[PDB]
Amino acid sequence: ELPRNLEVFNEACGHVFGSSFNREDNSVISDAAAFLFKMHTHSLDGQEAKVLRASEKKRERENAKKSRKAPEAGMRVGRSLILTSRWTEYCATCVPALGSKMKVIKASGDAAMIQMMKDHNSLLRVCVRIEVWKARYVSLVALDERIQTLEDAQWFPYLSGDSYRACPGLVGGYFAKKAAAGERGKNYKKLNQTAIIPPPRFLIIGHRLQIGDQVTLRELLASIAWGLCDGVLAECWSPSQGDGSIGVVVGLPLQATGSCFLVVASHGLSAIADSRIENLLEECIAIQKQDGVIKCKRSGKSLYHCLKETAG
Amino acid sequence: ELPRNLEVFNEACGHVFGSSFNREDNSVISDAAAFLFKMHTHSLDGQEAKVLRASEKKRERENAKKSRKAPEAGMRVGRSLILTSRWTEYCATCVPALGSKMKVIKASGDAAMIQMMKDHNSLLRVCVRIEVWKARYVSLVALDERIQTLEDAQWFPYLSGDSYRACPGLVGGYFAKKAAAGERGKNYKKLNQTAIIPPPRFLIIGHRLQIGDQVTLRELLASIAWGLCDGVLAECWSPSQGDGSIGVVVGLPLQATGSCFLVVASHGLSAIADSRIEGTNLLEECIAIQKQDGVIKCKRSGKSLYHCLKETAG
Amino acid sequence: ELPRNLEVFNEACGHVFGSSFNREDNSVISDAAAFLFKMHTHSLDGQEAKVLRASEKKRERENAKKSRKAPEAGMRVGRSLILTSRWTEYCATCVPALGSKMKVIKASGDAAMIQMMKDHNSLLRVCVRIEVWKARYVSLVALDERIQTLEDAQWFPYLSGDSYRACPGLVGGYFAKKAAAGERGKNYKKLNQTAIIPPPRFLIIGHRLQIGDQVTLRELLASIAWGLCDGVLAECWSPSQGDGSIGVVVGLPLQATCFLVVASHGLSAIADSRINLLEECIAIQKQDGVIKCKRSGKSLYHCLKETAG
Amino acid sequence: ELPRNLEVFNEACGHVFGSSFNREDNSVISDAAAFLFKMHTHSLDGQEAKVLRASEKKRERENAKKSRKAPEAGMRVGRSLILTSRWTEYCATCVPALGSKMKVIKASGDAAMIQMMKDHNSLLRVCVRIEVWKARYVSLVALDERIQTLEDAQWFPYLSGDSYRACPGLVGGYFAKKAAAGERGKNYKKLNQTAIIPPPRFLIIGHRLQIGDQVTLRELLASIAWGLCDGVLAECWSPSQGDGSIGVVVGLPLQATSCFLVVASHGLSAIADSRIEGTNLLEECIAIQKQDGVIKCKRSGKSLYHCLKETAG
Amino acid sequence: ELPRNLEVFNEACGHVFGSSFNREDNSVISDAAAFLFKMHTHSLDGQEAKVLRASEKKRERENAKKSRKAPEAGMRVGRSLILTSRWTEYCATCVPALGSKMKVIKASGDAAMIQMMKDHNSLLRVCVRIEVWKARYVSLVALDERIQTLEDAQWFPYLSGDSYRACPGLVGGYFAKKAAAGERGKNYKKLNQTAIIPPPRFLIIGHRLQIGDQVTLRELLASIAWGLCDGVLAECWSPSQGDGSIGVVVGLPLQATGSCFLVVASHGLSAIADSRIEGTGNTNLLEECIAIQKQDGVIKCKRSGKSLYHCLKETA
Amino acid sequence: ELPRNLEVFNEACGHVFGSSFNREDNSVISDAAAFLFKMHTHSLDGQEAKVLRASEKKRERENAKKSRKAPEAGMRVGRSLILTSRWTEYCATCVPALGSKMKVIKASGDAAMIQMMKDHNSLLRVCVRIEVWKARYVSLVALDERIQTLEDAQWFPYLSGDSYRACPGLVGGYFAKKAAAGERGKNYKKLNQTAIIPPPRFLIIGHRLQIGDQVTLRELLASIAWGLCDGVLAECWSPSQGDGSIGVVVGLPLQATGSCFLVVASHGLSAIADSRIEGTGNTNLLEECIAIQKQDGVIKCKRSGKSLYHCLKETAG
RNA sequence: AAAAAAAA
RNA sequence: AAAAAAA
RNA sequence: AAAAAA
RNA sequence: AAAAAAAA
RNA sequence: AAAAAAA
RNA sequence: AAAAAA
Repeated sequence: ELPRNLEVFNEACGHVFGSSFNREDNSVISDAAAFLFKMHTHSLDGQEAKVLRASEKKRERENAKKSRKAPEAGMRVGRSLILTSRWTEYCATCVPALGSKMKVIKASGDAAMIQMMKDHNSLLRVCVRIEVWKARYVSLVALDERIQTLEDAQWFPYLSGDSYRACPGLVGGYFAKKAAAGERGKNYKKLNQTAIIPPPRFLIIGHRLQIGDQVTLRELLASIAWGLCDGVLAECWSPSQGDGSIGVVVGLPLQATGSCFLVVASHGLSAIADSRIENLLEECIAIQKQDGVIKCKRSGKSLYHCLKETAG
Repeated sequence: ELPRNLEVFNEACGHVFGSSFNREDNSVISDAAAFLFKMHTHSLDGQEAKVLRASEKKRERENAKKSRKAPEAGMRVGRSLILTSRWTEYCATCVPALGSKMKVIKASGDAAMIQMMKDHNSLLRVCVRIEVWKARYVSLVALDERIQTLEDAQWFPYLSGDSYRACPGLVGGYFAKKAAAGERGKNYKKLNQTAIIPPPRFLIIGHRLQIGDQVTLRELLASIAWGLCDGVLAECWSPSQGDGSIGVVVGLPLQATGSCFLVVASHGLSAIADSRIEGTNLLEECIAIQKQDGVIKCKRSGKSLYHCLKETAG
Repeated sequence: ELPRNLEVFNEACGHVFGSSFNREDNSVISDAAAFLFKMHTHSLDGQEAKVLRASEKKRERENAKKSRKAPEAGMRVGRSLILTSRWTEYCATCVPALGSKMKVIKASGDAAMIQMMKDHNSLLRVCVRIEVWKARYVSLVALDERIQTLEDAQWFPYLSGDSYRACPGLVGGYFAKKAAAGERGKNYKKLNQTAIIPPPRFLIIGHRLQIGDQVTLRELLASIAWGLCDGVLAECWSPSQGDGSIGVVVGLPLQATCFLVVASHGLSAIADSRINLLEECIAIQKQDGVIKCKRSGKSLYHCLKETAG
Repeated sequence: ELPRNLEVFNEACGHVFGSSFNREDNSVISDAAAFLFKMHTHSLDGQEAKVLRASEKKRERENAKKSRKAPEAGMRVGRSLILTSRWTEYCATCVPALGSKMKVIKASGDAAMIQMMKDHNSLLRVCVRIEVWKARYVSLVALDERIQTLEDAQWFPYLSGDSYRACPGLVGGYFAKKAAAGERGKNYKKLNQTAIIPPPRFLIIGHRLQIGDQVTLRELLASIAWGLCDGVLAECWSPSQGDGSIGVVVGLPLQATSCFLVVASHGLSAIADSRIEGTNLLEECIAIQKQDGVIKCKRSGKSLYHCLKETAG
Repeated sequence: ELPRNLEVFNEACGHVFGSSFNREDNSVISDAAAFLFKMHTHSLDGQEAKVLRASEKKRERENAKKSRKAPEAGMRVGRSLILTSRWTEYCATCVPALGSKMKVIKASGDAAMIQMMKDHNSLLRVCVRIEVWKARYVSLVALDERIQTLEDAQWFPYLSGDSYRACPGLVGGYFAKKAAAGERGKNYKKLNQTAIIPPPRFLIIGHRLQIGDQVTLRELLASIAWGLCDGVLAECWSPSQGDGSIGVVVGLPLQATGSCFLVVASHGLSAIADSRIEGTGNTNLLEECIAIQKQDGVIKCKRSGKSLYHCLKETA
Repeated sequence: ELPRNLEVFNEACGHVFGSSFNREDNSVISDAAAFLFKMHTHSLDGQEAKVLRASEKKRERENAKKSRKAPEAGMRVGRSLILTSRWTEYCATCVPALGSKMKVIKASGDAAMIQMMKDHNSLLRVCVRIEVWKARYVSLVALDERIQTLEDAQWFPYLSGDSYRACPGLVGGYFAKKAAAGERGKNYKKLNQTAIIPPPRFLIIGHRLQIGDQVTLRELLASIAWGLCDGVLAECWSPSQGDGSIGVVVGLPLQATGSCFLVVASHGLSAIADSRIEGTGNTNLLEECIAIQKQDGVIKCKRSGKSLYHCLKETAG
């Protein structure tokens, strides 16, 4: 009785990869989601060409991609995924045609086309959620070449335009910089670099990440934070008997998705730019435990650096 | 014996919502006020299209709105409001035609048309006041996405153009920023983010917020402030016996709006940013609360009302 | 008896308001000056539309004003100013046509038209001076919502562009800000925010403000300063016998532009040798002589508010 | 008895002002020097228009000056200076023609013309020195609106380009700023902002300012400093018996116009000042050389202008 | 059994330098590598002229270079290298024609030309690795004139345009400054001033720099650092018995590339622009350490604070 | 016996000045060198004007110079230098024509002209070395008004464009400021303010400065430093027996050039902008030392913390 | 502290 | 409190 | 000291 | 930590 | 590690 | 003083 959102993704994965798609390995699920996302975005070889307003270089690249041979059944996409003959039929029948707009489909009134468009949008959202989680997981041990300063580190992950479009609440990069550094409409969403995302093996089955489920330290760290978040977050994971690279979640930080500490001048008071700093290493984070909420002092070192130092 | 301003609002609400309109619920009154504001602004489906100078996208949107089916009797507007069959008549007779200007109505000399225009203006003012109070109430627990820095929070609330037009002194957002960041005429009003707006249940009956009236903490906080104001304002409320989410107002802050203590440099004298400060612990600042006995100075807390509510939630 | 400017203003006000113009009330004089400035600036209804380079939004307003009926005889102006039946003739005769420029009139060579343009310019200057004085007077007991910081106060008063053009040195506002920001030439005049302006009842008569004149505190303060100026300027006033309402002037401020100590002979420089701001003093020139009065450190408006409480 | 410069100045002023020229009033001498500078600079009405490379706006003013009638005999100059009927003859005879250059005169070989040009140059130098002294004297009790920051005060006084040309090392202003910012050759001179300049009544006589001279406090301060200088320099004066108005000079400041920098070299660190290394500014001292000897007087930390203002209040 | 990359370089060096190319001297290998780099980039006299968009001065220089007599067999290039007569044939057959782009070669489908272009590009990469190592080795005792402040010292090595084209990750200078001070594509590589480059006598045989091989202190320091890096890196070397200017590598620094000390704000915490300096107020920079990978394991060694250039000078 | 440069310089000076040219007086050699540098740059009267891209005022100046009669035979130069009647022949022969460029001469292929141009370039280098040495010697007892702050003293000496073209590594001033500010190619040379330049009586002879040479304090200091350089360098001298005016050199400072104290960040460390000042907070510069190399060895001598001009002023009082 | 490039 | 008046 | 010279 | 709209 | 690509 | 002139 899973939601249609995850049912669509499971059906797509089964149809495109057959039995080679393991629903337990996070790398396998992430690779499958990435391939499905690039298929639904008309980015694979032999797919439609993006030549609406393409420049000379972009036009030539799109022409080469369209002319390039499309993937064939038996091709290796990743490390444990093999395409099936049904992938072509799934692409032809499920992937909406390039440039399709939901308004036109709704006006046409075709129930099948509307359902296909809705499923495509849901699949894009799920794929980009998984891809953001995988970007966090990757950055935990191998940062990007662009991240040099806090001005750069404020916009992670550096995903492509389609990734920003699908889940602009979570995605960042260049397009999030463009949006934030510009006019903001009523439907403008803020970049939640630390919004919770269950691990893909949990996501594709709809499980809600919670206390008491078996996961790895890297899994939880790439779930609730990313490479450059503070190291205190590691306290949300506890190794089990014998460790073995598998433990259990002991809590989840509060105030994860949002934050605000401004106090405007009012009734003769003075405005405060930050209630906290109004000691820096003495800051604490609230963790929700089975017993209740507790305060844990920060460590002052990034999760990336802390993991590097604790590697050995 | 209510003023015509509130009488018009009550009559319109009754006509448009039958008995489904509850006058004791703040949320229901806010929903009714918003619906009336959008109806009188020609924003509902099937109403006149705003195509005087609309751009391509705006022209298309207005045409679609005009072609869209208008609301029908029995439609659910919110959670506890149901439109009546009489609503169409009120929309046809009490809503001024699109583009109507009070100057032309007054020149015509039609008493009925002049009265209709005045009633429409008063209804717009009341609805915008209710809208501002509701925005304050919502912001108490859910801050706006666009509020990231003090620069952004200085223009709260972010309401539409009609909202600023009706009550420029209470409405912020883009239009208040445009007005302040530009030429200011004699008839220029300064945004009062802390203007005391009684809860809609009190506003629609003419009751003036004061000491000794039963309200909720969120109600008082929204009426006298919004989410990002300092938490010391919570001192203005006091729970009654048994709490029960209902208490009583024990005071109202002073200096809610307005004087200037600047001293410009002249005749060799140096400029002074503040006459009082002349002579940087910001947490030692105090607010003047007008209690039943008298004015009392209460130290500031340093945490905004939103953060204080979040921390004290549980 | 009177210079050309004051005589022209007196003639204009007498012609336009008849006997309803009181020559001893500052408020009435200010209202008459404002109305005359509006008439001479083509700001009244039924006058020529300003369309030379106006934007369509401005052209709409200009056409609306042109189509609107002109003021009728007997119309109430301000409080106690009533238009005479002959105001239209004065408007048609003494008001140069829209767009008139002194160069074109001089090229024409008509002495009468040149004198008319000179009278128009003098009337504009006098009316703008009266407007500046009235703005100072209003600011004394009415804070400007626009002025919220020292930067805002630096450009007081905020008058129309015509006011700046007539009196660039006495009018601040947006156009003074633009002139200061933009390129500066010989004709650039800095905003003299504290230039002494005699009260309207004195300005029209040609009596320069001095010591001993029987003036009210508020009008004197408006003459020498405005609301946000330091309260110590109140020392320039003294109540007359029996208090009442009108006092006497005992002195005037000595405007000045410095406690610097330049580095020399190995000595380091000093930005301000006295450095407390409250220890500052102002030189008030009285009949006996100049005396240094310690600054009150409080705004003049707030001093007036406290003394009236 | 007198050098060529002072004799030339005395002759010129006597010829131009007759007996109305007082030889013991600093203000009168300053006004006469200013008028002579204007005359020899062709700055008076009816003199040659400066059009060599003038802009049309400047050519308009030059033409207006040329057309304007020249000053008449008996005209009141300053306060107590009256032009003589023979001033026109002196202006025609002793003022070199506009554009005159020493190279051309030397090429001509006329000894009289060479002497005339030399006297003109000396008169210009003397007049500009007197003008600088008068500017210092005025700044003592009259603040300049232009000066608002130490950068502005770094170029006091603000005199004309002719003044800078006559005495580049004593005149500041726009042209001194141009020279400092611009190229600096072997001929470049720095602005000696506090150079000792004897009062005009002494300068024309040739009496070098020294200890014991009966001078007024204001005029002495102008001689050794100007308005914005520190008040400690007032120690260089002493009221005479019975106070009155004229006192005596007891000493003179030292270092009125060295460098203690030590640049980095051979792995050492640069030093901004050898003395300071080891910082309260008010602790500084100035070496006043007196008749008995040099004494270090603690700085007052206050402006000379405001010291006079407070002692006058 | 060397990779194609190093086999191409060995073949080219042999063909162009006969027996005079000694494969055990770092100076000789570096000189031959620079000569081959300037031959394959068409910079020698008598080669094609770079006149696609050349300015007047550049056009004149290229015309003069083209007109200038080309080197002749037996010419001395360096100190211990002499050209052979075959060099003309090699330059004629192996050097891709001026302006030749890999895309056109691949499109033409000619296997020989594709292999030639691949060989030329791999040779450029090897020669530029050699050139960067030589720049480090030189800069241990004779700093560049352009290096004055950390802003200037941050873009070492200052190598020409083709040097940056071949190896963006290691080569710096004007083009690295340009690339970093501009838009950063996805295929953007960060300048790794302390990337580990084996000495050329090791690079042209595939040996990987590790613990327990004999090198010279300057060799090790210019392999893993340069003149203005901190002096503590000398701890990676240990002299052998009798010194003799030949010792051994006793470690290699950790965290050579990819060091990031930021901590972004999150979950109600304040962002930190640098983990180290923040602390509480104790800004002792001389108390920091570097992690060295010894045979036993990782150890932390306190920094010395004096650049390698200055330390080598003082200990000379 | 002597390299090409010094031989050329001696030959040219002997030709121009006859026997009035003293070979052992530094001031005389410096004056003759300055005059020769003026002659070979076409800066003397009666020589070709520089009008290639000259501004109108520059064109007028050059035309006035050209119209001005050239110096006559026997004309005095400096103090004890007198021109010979053969100076015109040398000026006409050995002075390359204005605008001469080595590339054109090489294209001509004339060995005589090529050698003439090479000798001219070497003469310019020697004359500019002597010019910089004399500028230092002047700054030891006569401070410059143009130098007021360390930013101003950072560009000493202020010499004309030719003095920069001939010796970029020693000659500072406006052109060095321009070169440092502008683009820096591979040929860029940094202003070695305290390079070692043997005195003219030694430079023309070619005897490199070393320990044991009999030299006066002032000329030694102008050799290894200038007026505003720290006084500790005076330790490189010692009065000879019986005091007198000439002593001996006991050593020379080390780190004369190429001093860099930066330490870039690396391997997780924090960058430094200067090794010296960092320490722990104590910025006492008076505790710094300079390494003076002597015959016995290198000794670290504590800095005096006072300018050489000031040290010489005090020792002379 | 060798040669070849090469004016505000 | 009366008057005026959109991305 | 002298010689240049908005 | 939902429905609507929508590239260098 | 594979791909693309000068003042 | 006079002349310019959102």
